[PDB]
Amino acid sequence: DALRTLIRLGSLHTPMVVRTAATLRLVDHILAGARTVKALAARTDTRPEALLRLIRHLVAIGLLEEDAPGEFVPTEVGELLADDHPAAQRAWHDLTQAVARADISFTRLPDAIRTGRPTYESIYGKPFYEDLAGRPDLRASFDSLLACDQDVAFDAPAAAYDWTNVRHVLDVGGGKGGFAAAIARRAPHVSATVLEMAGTVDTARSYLKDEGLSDRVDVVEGDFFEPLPRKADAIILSFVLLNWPDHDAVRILTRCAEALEPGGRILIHERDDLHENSFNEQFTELDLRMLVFLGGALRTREKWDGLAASAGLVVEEVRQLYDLSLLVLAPA
Amino acid sequence: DALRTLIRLGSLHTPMVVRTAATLRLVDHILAGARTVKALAARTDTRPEALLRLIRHLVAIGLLEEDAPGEFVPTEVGELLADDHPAAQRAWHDLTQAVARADISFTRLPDAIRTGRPTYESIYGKPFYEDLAGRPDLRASFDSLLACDQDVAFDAPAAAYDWTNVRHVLDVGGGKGGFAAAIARRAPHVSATVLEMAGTVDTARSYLKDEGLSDRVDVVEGDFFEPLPRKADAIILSFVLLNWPDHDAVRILTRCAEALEPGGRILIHERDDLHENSFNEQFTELDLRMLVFLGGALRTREKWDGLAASAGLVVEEVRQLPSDLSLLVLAPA
Ligand SMILES: Nc1ncnc2c1ncn2[C@@H]1O[C@H](CSCC[C@H](N)c2nnn[nH]2)[C@@H](O)[C@H]1O
Ligand SMILES: Nc1ncnc2c1ncn2[C@@H]1O[C@H](CSCC[C@H](N)c2nnn[nH]2)[C@@H](O)[C@H]1O
Repeated sequence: DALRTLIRLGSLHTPMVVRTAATLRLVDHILAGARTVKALAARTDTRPEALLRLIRHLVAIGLLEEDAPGEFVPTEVGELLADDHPAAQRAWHDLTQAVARADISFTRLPDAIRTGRPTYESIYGKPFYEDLAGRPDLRASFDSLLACDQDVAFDAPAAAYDWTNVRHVLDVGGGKGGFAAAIARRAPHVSATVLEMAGTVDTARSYLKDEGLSDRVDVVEGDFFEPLPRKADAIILSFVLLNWPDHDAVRILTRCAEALEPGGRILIHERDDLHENSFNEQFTELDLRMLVFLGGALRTREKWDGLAASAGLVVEEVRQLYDLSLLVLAPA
Repeated sequence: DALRTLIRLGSLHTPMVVRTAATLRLVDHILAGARTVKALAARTDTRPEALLRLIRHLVAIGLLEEDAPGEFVPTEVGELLADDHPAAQRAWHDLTQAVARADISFTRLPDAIRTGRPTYESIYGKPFYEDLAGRPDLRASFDSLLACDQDVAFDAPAAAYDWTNVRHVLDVGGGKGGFAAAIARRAPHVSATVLEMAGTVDTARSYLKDEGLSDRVDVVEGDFFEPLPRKADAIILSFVLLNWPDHDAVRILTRCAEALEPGGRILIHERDDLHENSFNEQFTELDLRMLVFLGGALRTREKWDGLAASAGLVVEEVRQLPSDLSLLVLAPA
């Protein structure tokens, strides 16, 4: 009934159990033979009696079940925490990796609601990307989480755009380069450049080199708030602007506008929504993460028009493809 | 499908959104006339744009709904966050009160799984009850949270025991006295004493006075690891032993055994799920809280027999209580 539902929604221990079990690679250990609690505790380096208590709640919430007496086995839902599942939900729930670590910022959500400012720095001592610049493991973990998709997640946006009159593509904060590579495979005449931060540029280079695309896709280390390294016919902003508050996003959009060739276009790859369609879990998860990690925000369809106009741009067309959008921006 | 379920179970922002809305008294402000985001931000002292983003997730999870354009209204489930609902779920999710504050100990759950030791102290600087002894606001909201049930939650365990041969009852760690009061109204010949800590003894005394029971129920400040202040025919341990690891629970149980009158009994009011029945959300919520708050634990039916034996006791009988709780009656072995 109504009481049961509210207790479940407000329960902080349940997602922490899911995250703890992910961090211990508990499902992997079961799958690699660790039948009993005794052997599971050995592999995860935990107290048997406490691990049982954890496992009890994992059975209660339907991630593990008991097969034979004392033998715990993942359910269909628990199997998604195997480290080799395509959705990478174990690493995304791993408290040592960048995202689940950043989610501890939600423990201070009232502060963000009162001020509109992110809470990450009050916990970890630096803002999100400064923290990542001083912690190579966090830098690398963040890039690998977002790029867990890379081989196929940019196939759809690359197909949604006519590359016939594109000669060079600049991917501004393009991660490990998977979007650039998707376009390259889709359009052999096109060349590309990825602009990224320290650390990320190295794994982007080796990923692109390992696709056999280093003849087609360059990587430049730099700062997207400074003049861009080069001009281009299509400039990519894929899950970049939501990281930034309005004024920084306009500056980023302004830098991209300065770097368009005649006829060029700015492409935004992001989750958006008509306002009255945005009261959904997918939108809020990303939007509220952006608030507490960085002070960024998801933007409704209506708000893209205004941000575009501040940058001297217009939204020319939107295409729906999670469920993502490709926004095509032209000079106003 | 399976992926959607796991993302929902792992989501940390959803309970923090619930807790934030509880702490801002948001549903209360809506119900007292705040019909816009603008008026709600005024009453909650928050940034309008950020409050809307919070509200968005509250609509997506079914606590709020949009009635008219811009007018957000609690659902049937959201109405349980009204401050005067009998289940007290707003204060139980209020991040300024003791329990939701303590729940932040779950952020370090792997440490407790690795060591078996609570994480509360590493976050707030002192163990649970030392923290509460130095924070009168936290002492008072913890007592008020557990006693939010007071008027009716002890009617069942008091009716599960025959008070015929009982003259005095000692309620060891008995909160604000709600249990002692239930017995008093159940059995007019009975006298009682509540043993509690500083702070709690004062609200226990005024609660009992305000029931008209100060003729029947005394309150004594002290420490139930020391010799108890008095002997009794029935000694109550209601939601006390789960706060403690085995060795500390044996000491408390031993202190009670030393204080029993001839023929006396120890009454344990708690859960007692058979191990095979304990893989359920009620058992695990309380058990995992005790782990990270205090290093205590819920005890299965099987484990009650072991702990009783360590204290020189036997579980004499068990009565399931209607509402799933139990009264366990312990006699000398
Ligand atoms: N000042 C700056 N100059 C250049 N790049 C930056 C930057 N600040 C952040 N970045 C990069 O912006 C990216 C945002 S994550 C999106 C990565 C990639 N575009 C993608 N698309 N879809 N999934 N992943 C991160 O990598 C950051 O390093
Ligand atoms: N050394 C000590 N000496 C005396 N009381 C203590 C104590 N340590 C903790 N307590 C008290 O033990 C209580 C546990 S909460 C249960 C309160 C009451 N028995 C009840 N039953 N059902 N709901 N509430 C708290 O109050 C504490 O102060």
